[PDB]
Amino acid sequence: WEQYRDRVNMLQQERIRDSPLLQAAKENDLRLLKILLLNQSCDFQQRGAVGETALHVAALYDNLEAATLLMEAAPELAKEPALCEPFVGQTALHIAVMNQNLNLVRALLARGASVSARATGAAFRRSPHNLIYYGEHPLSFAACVGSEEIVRLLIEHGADIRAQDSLGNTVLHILILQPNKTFACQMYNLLLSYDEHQSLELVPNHQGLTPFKLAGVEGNTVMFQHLMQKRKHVQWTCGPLTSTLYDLTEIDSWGEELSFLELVVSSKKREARQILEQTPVKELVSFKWKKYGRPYFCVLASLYILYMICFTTCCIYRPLKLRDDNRTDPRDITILQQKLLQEAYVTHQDNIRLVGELVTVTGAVIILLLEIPDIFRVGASRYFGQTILGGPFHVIIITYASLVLLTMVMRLTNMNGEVVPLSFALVLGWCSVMYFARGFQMLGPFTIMIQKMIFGDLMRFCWLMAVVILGFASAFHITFQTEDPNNLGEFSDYPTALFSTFELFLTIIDGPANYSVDLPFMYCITYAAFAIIATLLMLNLFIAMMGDTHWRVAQERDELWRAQVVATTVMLERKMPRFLWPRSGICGYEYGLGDRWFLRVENHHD
Amino acid sequence: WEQYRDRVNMLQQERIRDSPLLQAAKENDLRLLKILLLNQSCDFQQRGAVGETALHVAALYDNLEAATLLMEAAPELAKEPALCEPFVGQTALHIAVMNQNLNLVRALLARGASVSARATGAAFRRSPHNLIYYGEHPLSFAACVGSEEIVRLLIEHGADIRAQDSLGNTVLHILILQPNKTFACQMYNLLLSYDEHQSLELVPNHQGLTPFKLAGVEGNTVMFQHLMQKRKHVQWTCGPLTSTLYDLTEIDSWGEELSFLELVVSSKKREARQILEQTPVKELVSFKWKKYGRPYFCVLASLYILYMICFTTCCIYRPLKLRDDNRTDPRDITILQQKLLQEAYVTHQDNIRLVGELVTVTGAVIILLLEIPDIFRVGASRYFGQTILGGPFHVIIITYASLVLLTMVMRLTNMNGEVVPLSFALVLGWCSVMYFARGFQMLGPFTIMIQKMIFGDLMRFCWLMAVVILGFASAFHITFQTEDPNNLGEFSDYPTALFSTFELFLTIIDGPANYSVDLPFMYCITYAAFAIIATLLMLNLFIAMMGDTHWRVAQERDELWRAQVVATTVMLERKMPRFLWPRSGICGYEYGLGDRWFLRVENHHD
Repeated sequence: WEQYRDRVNMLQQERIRDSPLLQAAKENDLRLLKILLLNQSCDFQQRGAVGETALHVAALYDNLEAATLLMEAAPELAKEPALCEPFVGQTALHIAVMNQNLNLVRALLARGASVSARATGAAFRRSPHNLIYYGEHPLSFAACVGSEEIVRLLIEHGADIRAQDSLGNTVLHILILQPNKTFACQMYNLLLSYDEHQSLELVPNHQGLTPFKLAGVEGNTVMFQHLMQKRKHVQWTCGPLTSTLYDLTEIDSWGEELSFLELVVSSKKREARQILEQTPVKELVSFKWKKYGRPYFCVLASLYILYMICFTTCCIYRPLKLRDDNRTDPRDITILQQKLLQEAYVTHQDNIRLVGELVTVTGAVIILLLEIPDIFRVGASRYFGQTILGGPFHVIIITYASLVLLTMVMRLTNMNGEVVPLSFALVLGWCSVMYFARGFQMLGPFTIMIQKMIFGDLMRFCWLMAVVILGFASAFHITFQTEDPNNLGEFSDYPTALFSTFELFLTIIDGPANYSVDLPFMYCITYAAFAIIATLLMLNLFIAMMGDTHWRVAQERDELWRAQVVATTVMLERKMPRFLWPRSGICGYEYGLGDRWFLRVENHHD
Repeated sequence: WEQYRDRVNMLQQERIRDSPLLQAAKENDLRLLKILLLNQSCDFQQRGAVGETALHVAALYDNLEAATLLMEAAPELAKEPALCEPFVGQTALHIAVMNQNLNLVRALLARGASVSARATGAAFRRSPHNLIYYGEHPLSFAACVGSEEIVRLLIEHGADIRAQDSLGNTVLHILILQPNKTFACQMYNLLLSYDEHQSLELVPNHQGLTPFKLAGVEGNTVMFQHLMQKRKHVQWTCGPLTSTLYDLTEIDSWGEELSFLELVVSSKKREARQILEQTPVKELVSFKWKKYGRPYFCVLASLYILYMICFTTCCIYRPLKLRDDNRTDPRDITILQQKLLQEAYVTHQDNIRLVGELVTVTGAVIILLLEIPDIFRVGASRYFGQTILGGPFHVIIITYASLVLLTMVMRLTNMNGEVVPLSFALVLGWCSVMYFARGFQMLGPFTIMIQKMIFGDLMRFCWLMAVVILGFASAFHITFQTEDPNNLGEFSDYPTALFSTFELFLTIIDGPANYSVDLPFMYCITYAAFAIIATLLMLNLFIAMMGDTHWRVAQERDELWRAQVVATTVMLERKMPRFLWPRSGICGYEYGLGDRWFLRVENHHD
């Protein structure tokens, strides 16, 4: 791993030391270099640790004067990479580019060094083990570092721009994957000035990504809005206002399957949501939402509520049966029992329950007939993790459907215990209405920070509560096991004492007391310590920790709410049949423009 | 709508393209223009999409050199607006003003273009569909944009300043309705220098608004205090202090009905409250309040409290009657009943109740005899929405009066159920005392932010509570319907279980337990989840959301409290007879000034 990378770099620094020819290279001891060049029997194709030549050493330590004499030593040395593992294709041209010495690059080009040298090393790959990704070809090394004349010399001496590598990246691909510099935009415009016609913009990678969609999914918006200015068009300027229009053929990608906008919203980096505030893209989603999205979304929520109330009233009128067995037992309350199947359907009230049950059991299966093909499309963790896409809301409803399917099988076998799996689905179905709270302005931003705060702090409080409840519960169970439970019904055995301490921790039950009789001695001294450590420190610090997290993450939840309505917007028009979805934008075919779609916008300024 | 405005602007840009004469106009292809002007059979009164001429195109695209030759083409083209819908009166003078080209305006005036061209288009109106309102006449277009020599040329060649339009606005009206510029004040002083005598300041609009009241209701206080400096008068300066006085005839408007101050406080924009902190207006309302308003307001509140306690003690001694019917029913408590009318008045204690009831029923009608004429004066939403004017306080008291009138009709018919409408009026009458809490310093600012916070967050919490209570209440009702309600009186049927879960959500009732008998199994596991999701997450996040809203809106509620005492001040002296309201200010008729009223103020500075 990293340690293996350490050991080889330690190993190289003694191969550079033992050879005096190689040592005088890095030390610029050109007198001894003249002495060894006066010698003939000295080998010149010597190697260090990793396939080395002296030219790599001279390029690393920037002693060009020795590198001059190394050409008349052997001119063939400039046409050779290394041979060992991490630097398997690296030539001295790459080091000369990365050290910015125009004269030495000119001298290497004078010896006819191969411009198209392909260097695919271990360090030359996008990796968290690595720190720097500069592409693969020396054009990429020239463009990333910000030189301008060296790439002119390369284009002068070949250097085909349409050059692919591992992962199928281009020069314009790797220019996007950089920290922000003005030099990146300048070199982008410079290379676009040289290459002209197909176009370079159409080629994807091995992942199938155009550079426009690459810049979209990464989110260098400075490059993005500069790139779109080649496609804008002003209309007319008069007074302080200005009419203009944009092309949206590249933005929509209607005929394709992988749309641009869905690819943007299905990202992993945090900065990808920031690109949505650009002006030609914000107006499209706003015009789409405020015309079609809100009415199409407000309607079916009422249908879902109408489904849930019918499910609830089906769950109410459950067939019961009087208990035939005599109970005859203290600490026992059994008065009813479950009716069998063959007695369950006689009345007209029974006949109502058939169509009550049938609507629920047919609403169960359409949940699985809606998103199970969406499971195999995107990744599994790429379907559950995204809070923007509504992560846990999709996983709770499929469990609701699984439970309501399981109880129908349970009814057919006359299996007892019907109530127990039914109650989980009953409590989760009304929690499932929370998904529809997104499309409301006053309610939407509120219901996501609670989801944040559960996985932020509820476990933190929960582990600490569970470790502190146990010894107190054990102590209260020990200190009453010589007593009558008829007078103190709490703390009778261990498991109900555990629940009693849990209820008393949350200040729900009152403190137990029987003033007619006597109490044990140390109960009074062990209870007050639990009281002052539980009610005064735990919940109050929980409130105090909640208050700061609400205050500091108040800004991100504001922008994050409008960041997820567009996911619902692109989701709804993806699954509904598009005769209810006419095309947004202007069809310019009625004006002789031809097969392109546009959006008009004006802007007052100054 | 907006899309209709899109389609016409798209349509115009092909009519400009198809005509080569019109295309060479916008492209300044003056060689082909010389070719077509050498032609005679080519039409010169050609039209584009919307009543167009080539001069509009030349003025839009600022190619004056073609517009020179267009005059010798046809000089009559400079005297023609368009004919279609949105630009129905627009002439090239307006575009020439809005593009600021003095030579082209001079050339159009050389052809005798009509200065008083009236352009009333669709876009030329105050509308949220529009973005820019620049008045109607070319004087307004000159004044809004900030030119100075062009309006001198217009006044040189006519351009009557007293010019009305749609909505009856003047130049000084539309200068107020602008974003803040020093140029607005400069052009205001410039036009005031030209026009001098009646005066221009006296004319209203069709709404009946002087420009002074317009600037008051809008609140460009930079223009306001600059405008009042023409009416101030310094008295004497000696040392670091300075005596002066102001005229208040325009501010008071005593003889009129629509007063300036009430028109200011009955606004809709948020910035209109800011004008109250100006120095000649703050001293007037402070001198008025601290002398007359507070004593006149503190007195009748005690009378209202004395009314309410008499109403309460009338509600206590209600005529009862022993129940004649034998109850004989478990789960039933009926021991008293209602006395009839003919038995209700025999005693002297009954005789006290007549004059107890009569004061209440005559205090009922004077509420309707106080503000029902104020309903038809201002708008209905303009009477209920303003929290400054006390919105819901007026609507609760009229319901109180309606209920106390309805119960008197109910008593005359011996109708049962008298207590039920009585209790609503009983609980609302003591809530109605909250209106009088405005005039106290330590109490006033506190009682308005609660009104803010109800409609801010109580509904947000209420929807979320109502959606989460239902499934838990249904689950607790299902899990006990095989049991004895004699041992657990909660959760017997559905509707009392719904209320029991509501009380247990607010931690009012303790958790139910009967240690002598056994519990169902899954009750213990379903209760703790509701406990940790209800008592630990809902109310605590409600507190945390309350704490930030109290902190961030703490500043606006401070200034807003003194913003509403002046509404009470102008309200009280509007309805009381003015022999208890002598005139504020100084009557300068005793000093030979003559029929004007003044206020003295001094100012220490430096």
